[PDB]
Amino acid sequence: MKQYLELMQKVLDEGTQKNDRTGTGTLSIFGHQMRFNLQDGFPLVTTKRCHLRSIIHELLWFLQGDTNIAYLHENNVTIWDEWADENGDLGPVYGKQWRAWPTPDGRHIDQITTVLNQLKNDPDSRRIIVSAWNVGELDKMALAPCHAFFQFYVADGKLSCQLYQRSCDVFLGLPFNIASYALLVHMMAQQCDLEVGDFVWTGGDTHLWSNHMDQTHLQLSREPRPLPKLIIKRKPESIFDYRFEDFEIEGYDPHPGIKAPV
Amino acid sequence: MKQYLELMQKVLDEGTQKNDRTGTGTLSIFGHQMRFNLQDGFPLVTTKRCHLRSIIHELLWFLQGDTNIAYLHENNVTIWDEWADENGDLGPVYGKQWRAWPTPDGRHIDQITTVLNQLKNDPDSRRIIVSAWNVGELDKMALAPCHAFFQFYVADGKLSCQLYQRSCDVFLGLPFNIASYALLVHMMAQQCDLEVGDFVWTGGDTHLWSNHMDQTHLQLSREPRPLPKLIIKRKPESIFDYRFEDFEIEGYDPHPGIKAPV
Repeated sequence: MKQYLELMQKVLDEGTQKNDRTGTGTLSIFGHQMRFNLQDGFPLVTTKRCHLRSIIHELLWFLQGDTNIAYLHENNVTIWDEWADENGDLGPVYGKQWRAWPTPDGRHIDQITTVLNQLKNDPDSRRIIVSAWNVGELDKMALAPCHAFFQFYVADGKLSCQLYQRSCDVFLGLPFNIASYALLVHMMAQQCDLEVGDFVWTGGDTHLWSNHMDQTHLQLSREPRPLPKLIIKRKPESIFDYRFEDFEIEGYDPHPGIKAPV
Repeated sequence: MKQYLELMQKVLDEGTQKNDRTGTGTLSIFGHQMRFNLQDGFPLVTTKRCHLRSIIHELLWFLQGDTNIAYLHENNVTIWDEWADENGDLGPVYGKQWRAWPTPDGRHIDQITTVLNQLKNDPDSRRIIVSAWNVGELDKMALAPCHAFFQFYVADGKLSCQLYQRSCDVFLGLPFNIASYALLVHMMAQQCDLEVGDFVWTGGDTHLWSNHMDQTHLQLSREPRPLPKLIIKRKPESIFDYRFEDFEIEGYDPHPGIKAPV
């Protein structure tokens, strides 16, 4: 997408060379923002072929409050494999915080149900927020959340959402994160009888791995294609009742995929 | 400042009517970002006279971990008076979360000393983060945190910071919030022997109250002046040992102050 390629170019243009614990190195910039009008089309990168299959499963998994990878395995989704422990556990990552954030006094907050109630009953609220950044449980997580928290907004019947992504792998991670949150907005909008508005992406430490430069220059040589259309085939009774098969994308016409190394 | 006035004009151009708790109405947009290179000058609005006085005390107060307004009263700062209960308490807002985030198992995390330790000993960390958004204690707070989450970043010996602000009163609140976090960056930079980098302001629901229109237009009719320079006149031996009198603004020649109703 134009905005996505613009960020890619920006990391090239003004990134600082850094090291990582792994000793691979990054070009990094700090702070960026992009806006995707979801009525323009579903924001799935076209300058390399991306696949929605794992994205959809991961989101459904988040929404169930699951942090064991068993479900992902049921559907051959291997994106979390290197981070899971022997039992398939990741600790209290995303889904657990979204659905059962533990209070200091032994209660649990379902932020997803909270936000639905807010979007329906108090759509003007300036505090419709989900946070995975549970400071008191970070040391229990396989990895501290990268997509750390997000805020919803309603105006003129349209639902928007802004994500703060504290750390972003531009090449591999971001196309996945963008489509994930766009899908969530569509589902939230459908459950609240709202139109889809904007997905706003905000980045903190935003980088390209030094081993993705070859791929990045290829992808930057390509002109974005028009975006596809997302179809949701059914209206489930709740945000927790979507199924993989409920989603179809139509008109997706990307440039060939670009494989990275690891 | 140029970016600040651009934002005012953006809200006039693109803002939609969005009611509120009080029924005054706002013109609102969702998602905005500004970058202030702190090397260029201290980002204190010059198109109306602003004053650091309440800003400094509030920030020293946050850094102390205090959520009772007694300190602010002792220093003739009234900005929190409408929100505090009879005992002067605001509940576990900013200061408590910054200095003593309660974990579910009885510990407290000092996010400020954590960030200090990271900036000094692990400056390339991609999670140098402070969160006020403690989902589990929102029900105890006088108000949900507005400046909810901030992240630091270090490149080439320079300290940057990005704030996420879920809700922003552009005319009254925003100049205050920008200078607040810019001050914090300068303090952290001094304590970590780093140069100041960028302050990145990111907004969620970013609005002008409808009864701020005449004020906004007055201000927009004025040409911004060169940025002032922050003079810190003493280097404390910890981030917690600043004093109100340590800070001076130099070369600040604003347009007249503009009074606006709450």
